[PDB]
Amino acid sequence: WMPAYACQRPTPLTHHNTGLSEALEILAEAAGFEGSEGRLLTFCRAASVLKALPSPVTTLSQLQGLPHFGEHSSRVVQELLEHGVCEEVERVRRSERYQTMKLFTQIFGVGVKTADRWYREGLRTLDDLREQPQKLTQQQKAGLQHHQDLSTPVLRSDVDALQQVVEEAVGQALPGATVTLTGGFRRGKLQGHDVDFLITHPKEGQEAGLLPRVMCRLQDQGLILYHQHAFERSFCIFRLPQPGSWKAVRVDLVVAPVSQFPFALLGWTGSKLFQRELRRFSRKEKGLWLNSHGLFDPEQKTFFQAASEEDIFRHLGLEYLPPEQRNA
DNA sequence: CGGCATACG
DNA sequence: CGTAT
DNA sequence: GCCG
Ligand SMILES: [Mg+2]
Ligand code: NA
Ligand code: NA
Repeated sequence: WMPAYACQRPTPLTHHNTGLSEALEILAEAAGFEGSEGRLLTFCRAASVLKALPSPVTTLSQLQGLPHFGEHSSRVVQELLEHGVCEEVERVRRSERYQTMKLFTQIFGVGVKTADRWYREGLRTLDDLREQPQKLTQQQKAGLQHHQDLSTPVLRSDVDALQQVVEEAVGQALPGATVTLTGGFRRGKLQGHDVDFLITHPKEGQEAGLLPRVMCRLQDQGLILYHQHAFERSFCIFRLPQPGSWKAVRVDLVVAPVSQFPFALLGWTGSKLFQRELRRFSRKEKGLWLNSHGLFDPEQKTFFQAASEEDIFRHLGLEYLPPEQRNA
């Protein structure tokens, strides 16, 4: 009744088990902070199963036969159903380790490994990091400077304004080039913490060298507060107008040749768990190797040509899911 | 028990 | 090491 | 942590 892979089932953005899924996702996050990628995956998958259910779980027996619910995830749900709270989840929430690792890893430029090292050095607050700035990368300095703005959600109205300024720069850099909104906003989210755009051109090869030309033009317009600088992905901080002022916003720009555009669109539309599950399914169930550039048959040694996302789902034997149902 | 997605900067 | 879905 |  419930398939084992997230790419085999629709997952809407809003659902009927929000509290249960949130709790499991705390444990997934905490597992990641400790480097337990396997446990993170299981808790992520179990949470996603609940998002895909058609009604609320009210009794423990409703978990029977659901994939990725074993002793541990079932106990979490059982405690939430019985008491409205799971002691393990609450212990994680208030732990100094969890709170500090969450604070540090949310900094642009800081991953689990860096945050863990700082935690082991005794560091706990953003101001702790500010007081020792020689130990920071330029990327981390920017993440810390802009951390407050970057913690504030971006609205869809903001996204539309950003897309227009990106299109202007892209049109000068390469007439005919197109800009597509991807990521969480393409899946229907009304807010987000970053904006994702995918850029291509209908004439194969014309997109070569495009991203530097786009970045130089955005920078000349005074819109780039931070970027790394040939390349095809740019992780930027943009200056976004606001009433009488402005705010910093994370924007990612990606270029792909049109032959690869369906694969890049699929990959950059997510969710992250949906894409991991889709690539796992492709390799393990179909023997095909999927990434954001293409889909490879290692037996024939050939790449599948796709003209659409629909093509890719068909080539994997999966029912098509629109972006709004990929919220795994 | 092995496996857990797969890239680019 | 960081970044992304 | 869970699946096959
Ligand atoms: Mg995003
Ligand atoms: Na980070
Ligand atoms: Na992004």
